[PDB]
This record gives sequence, C-alpha cells and structure tokens, in this order.
Amino acid sequence: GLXRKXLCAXAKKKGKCKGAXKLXCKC
Repeated sequence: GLXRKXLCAXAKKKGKCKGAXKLXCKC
C-alpha cells in the first residue's frame, strides 16, 4: 500500500516535485 516517507522519497527522487514544502512529498 501507500509508505508516506515512500511517497516523500517519489517527490524527491522523479524530481518533478522539487523546490519548496509546496512541491516536498505529495505534489
């Protein structure tokens, strides 16, 4: 199922959701 800190580590590592807490874990 959905690992929240899995989702955050999605945001950081596709790299299409990088920058600010705004873009961070769940974009």
